[PDB]
Amino acid sequence: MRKLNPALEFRDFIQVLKDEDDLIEITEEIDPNLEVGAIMRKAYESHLPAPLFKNLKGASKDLFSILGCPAGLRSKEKGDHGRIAHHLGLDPKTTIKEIIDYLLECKEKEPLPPITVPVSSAPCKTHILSEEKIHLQSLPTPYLHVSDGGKYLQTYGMWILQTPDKKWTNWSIARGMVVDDKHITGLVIKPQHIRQIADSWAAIGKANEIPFALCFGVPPAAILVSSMPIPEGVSESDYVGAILGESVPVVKCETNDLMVPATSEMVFEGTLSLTDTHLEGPFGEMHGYVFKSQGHPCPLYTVKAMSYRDNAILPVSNPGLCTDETHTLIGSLVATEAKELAIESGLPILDAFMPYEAQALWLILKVDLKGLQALKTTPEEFCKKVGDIYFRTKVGFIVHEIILVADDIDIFNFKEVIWAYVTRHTPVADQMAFDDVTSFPLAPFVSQSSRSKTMKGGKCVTNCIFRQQYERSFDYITCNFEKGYPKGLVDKVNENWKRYGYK
Amino acid sequence: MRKLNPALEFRDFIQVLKDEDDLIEITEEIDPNLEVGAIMRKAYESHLPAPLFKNLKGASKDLFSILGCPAGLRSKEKGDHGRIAHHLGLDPKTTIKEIIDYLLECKEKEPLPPITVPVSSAPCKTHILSEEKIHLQSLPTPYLHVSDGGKYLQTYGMWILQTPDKKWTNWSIARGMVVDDKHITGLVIKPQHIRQIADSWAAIGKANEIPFALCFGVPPAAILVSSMPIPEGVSESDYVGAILGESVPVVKCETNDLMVPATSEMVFEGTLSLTDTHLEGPFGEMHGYVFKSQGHPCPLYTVKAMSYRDNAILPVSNPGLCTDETHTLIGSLVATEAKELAIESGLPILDAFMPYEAQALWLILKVDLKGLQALKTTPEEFCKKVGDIYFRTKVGFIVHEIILVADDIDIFNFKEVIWAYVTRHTPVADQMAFDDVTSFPLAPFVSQSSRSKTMKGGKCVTNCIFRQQYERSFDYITCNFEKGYPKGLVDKVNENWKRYGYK
Ligand SMILES: Cc1cc2c3c(c1C)C(C)(C)CC=[N+]3c1c([nH]c(=O)[nH]c1=O)N2C[C@H](O)[C@H](O)[C@H](O)COP(=O)(O)O
Ligand SMILES: Cc1cc2c3c(c1C)C(C)(C)CC=[N+]3c1c([nH]c(=O)[nH]c1=O)N2C[C@H](O)[C@H](O)[C@H](O)COP(=O)(O)O
Ligand SMILES: [K+]
Ligand SMILES: [K+]
Ligand SMILES: [Mn+2]
Ligand SMILES: [Mn+2]
Ligand code: NA
Repeated sequence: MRKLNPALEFRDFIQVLKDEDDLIEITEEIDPNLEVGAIMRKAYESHLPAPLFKNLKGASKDLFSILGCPAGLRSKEKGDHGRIAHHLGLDPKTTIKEIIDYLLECKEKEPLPPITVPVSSAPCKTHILSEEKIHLQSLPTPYLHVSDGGKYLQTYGMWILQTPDKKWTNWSIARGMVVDDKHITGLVIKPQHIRQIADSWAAIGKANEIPFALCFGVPPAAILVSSMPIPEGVSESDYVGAILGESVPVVKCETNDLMVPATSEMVFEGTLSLTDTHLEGPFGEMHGYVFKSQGHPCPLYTVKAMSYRDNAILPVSNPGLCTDETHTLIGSLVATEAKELAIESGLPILDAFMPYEAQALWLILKVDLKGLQALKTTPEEFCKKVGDIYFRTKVGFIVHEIILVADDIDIFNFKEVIWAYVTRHTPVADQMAFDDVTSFPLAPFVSQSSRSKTMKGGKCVTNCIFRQQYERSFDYITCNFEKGYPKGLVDKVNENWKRYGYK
Repeated sequence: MRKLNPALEFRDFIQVLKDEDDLIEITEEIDPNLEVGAIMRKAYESHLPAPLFKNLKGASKDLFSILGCPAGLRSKEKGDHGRIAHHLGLDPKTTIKEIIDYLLECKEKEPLPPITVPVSSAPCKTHILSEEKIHLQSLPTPYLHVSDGGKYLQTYGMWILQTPDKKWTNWSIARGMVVDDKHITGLVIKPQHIRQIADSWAAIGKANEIPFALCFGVPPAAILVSSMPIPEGVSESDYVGAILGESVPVVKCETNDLMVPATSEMVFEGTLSLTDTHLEGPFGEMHGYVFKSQGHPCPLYTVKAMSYRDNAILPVSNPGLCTDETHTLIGSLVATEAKELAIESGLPILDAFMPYEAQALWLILKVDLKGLQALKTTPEEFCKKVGDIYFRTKVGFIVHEIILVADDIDIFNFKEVIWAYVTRHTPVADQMAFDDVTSFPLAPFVSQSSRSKTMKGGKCVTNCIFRQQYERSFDYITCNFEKGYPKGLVDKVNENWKRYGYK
């Protein structure tokens, strides 16, 4: 077999999953109406191999197969974050701390802007359709959850928009559903960059004609950074090229001057209008609910051209209860930038993480106790400082509870996080509300309350640092096997386990 | 061999665990100093078979073996709460919901007070020691955690105290450690009945000579109800009799008038003094810590006699992180009595449970939404009503957060509980503090703060019921595989999973 580069090539990613027995190619006929979404949910929820649906009801031979669960978790024996590690070309047993640390290190690597390659060398240009051949209702788009407001074609593709001055090209994921044979509608919301750039076009009188492209099965490294809140004005493509160690190969669109990854599976191109809008949603989302008939108008994308590979594959994420891409990518990549913001702001933080079990609503910060002790501060002052740093920034938007814990907690292990949460904070008394800050509108306790109208508040910083830990060493014993007993005893016990009679 | 009655006979319980491959007889030499405790924590934390240590360093042929983890959890195939079910003589696969409901059904049965049996055939009277033969320091008492203040002999035996008027005889578990060759010390705290009854002796001038017995390896149903907060004035023995369907067989102590279970493994008898105290603790406890050198003066029990079976077994609980007897018994028996209290107080609660992952600090109340809606109430009023019922009485003593959820949550499954907790309450805004109620002194966020000195407040009711659920039907889709899709699709996917290629 060829040397695989799963960060760079979506098809190498799929092959490396097959080589690790972490991909099931499903060749019986599967219906895109619900059945694909249900198979995906069963696979996410038991951390099972990713389904590749090779035979969808209503598909043509090229349009399309579906790869579900591209950044779902899997069994610990093969690297439970191996699919995420493969998006970055890392070893599959890389830990989540190492994945986050690698993305931070890559911010100081030289950015490598995309390289234009010839069309004859771009698989995405194998088949090219002009406007009259666009028939979006022909595609076997999945209907992913009961009560969704449409069929969501765009759950794990990349939108490409560029500012009118051409200085900033943004790549990002935002959901999109098929409206009719020529149009898609989807979320284009503050504070996201896709709406900052669409607003720039509106500012020069072009709100109804914003060029875009939509790319599926892009280089896995590019879809991952599409989900990451890197700074405004920074083009994702150049940080993707630093992660890959090589410029992303790109080719020009048929109908506009945007550049798309040459190895994309499918590319749609057209114009977005902020003034022609359409009912969108609802859509089963990252906090685990579909709230019925709770759709709202969103901008319309008019598809004017398409190109695709032979035997094209649509990757799909089907959000809901933990754990799927809206936890493993959205939450971990907020945590990556929250670590970067701690570093920029000089907070004494070792690591940050958004536990999957808290549906990407909790951000845990592991605090360096000696650095905290150097501040000679109190919990009330520190909680305020921390909430003021995060809750009025775009990185903090999705977060509703920031939990502060000492450096003896492995924040990437929810068993330690829930222990430290329940045992180390006094309910209410150790929580600081932040009432003026922008609420995240998708949190269900916001959207199903009168807060949905004010859109402020409902966030807190919770102190799970004991008062003594703000001042000095505080040595207690953690009553479990691995931490509670001396290493020589732990090892003796583990060595004799079988001899005792354990089977 | 014999028909086995594990609720009535401690040795039948051990037998029924051996029959279910849930008990490992360790014949090699094990040191009661740490080694026992570490083996036990390994077993609890992976839900492994209980260890029976038949050869402790320092033991005599009779005093003693140790049975660890008598109500730990085990594999789901065997019934994961089967050890708890065998305490009550139920089928091993009975769920914890069914266990709780069975205990509530037993409240309606005829109580059956204990019956005296002949000494001549009571195994607990096989060996009898007079005062001068009592040498507690010669027993192979375990030293269970690093930095415990002593060796804890009493972690899973029953203290027996009776009121001076003889109307009420209480059976309960409270920790106790060896002080010297004749004395034990341990927790005797308000509001527990051991302290209530001791206080009644002090009120008549007998604070320093309160008779007691301490019994190990009692009928398993008796040790379970000893950990249950049944009402004051009710003698546990009479409810144990209702659960067993027969009176508990008892014999009188050598040195006082209390009655002990005839099939006890070991019995210690003597006098308790409230006003002669000794340093007791620290002890690794139910919330997962040993706080070093944080011992405190507790009463002293003087042992004056002791009786025991041939080849006696000491059952031992070694608390810490989830999950051990301090979560499976203390929490679930609080929940049992909390469900009883909701029935008596007219609250619309279907079930109550204290999740093990929350270290028996959280009580979840599953609220029947038709019943709530018939109250025509608001969250603020209902949370006040609920907190006032529970946190102002003994059954709420250990509980620091009561979480209200609707009847779509399976409160016995922490994956559903954590999802409802994070997505359905607004942090701080949907939490009602109770500042004036008694705090649980063992909660670490109480003990390691200045609340240790006031022992008030730090409790909360958290409302995780959506505002529309107080009013009317609110139908939303839960985005997981079993709840999110029509039953017929769930079943088809499960039927086809192997054929798809899932291995
Ligand atoms: C991984 C992922 C990220 C989604 C996402 C999904 C996935 C699978 C869906 C499609 C399955 C559910 C919907 N998502 C949306 C979303 N951001 C947003 O504005 N609208 C969304 O509809 N996000 C997050 C978004 O991609 C990030 O917030 C990026 O930081 C946005 O890029 P930007 O910083 O350049 O604006
Ligand atoms: C199962 C169990 C229950 C313990 C317990 C333990 C276990 C294994 C230990 C020994 C391992 C840790 C310590 N425990 C204590 C305890 N209650 C108490 O007052 N002091 C304690 O030291 N409890 C709980 C106590 O038994 C219950 O609250 C009973 O309701 C008290 O009975 P009562 O209602 O008759 O007062
Ligand atoms: K992005
Ligand atoms: K009791
Ligand atoms: Mn961006
Ligand atoms: Mn009692
Ligand atoms: Na083809």
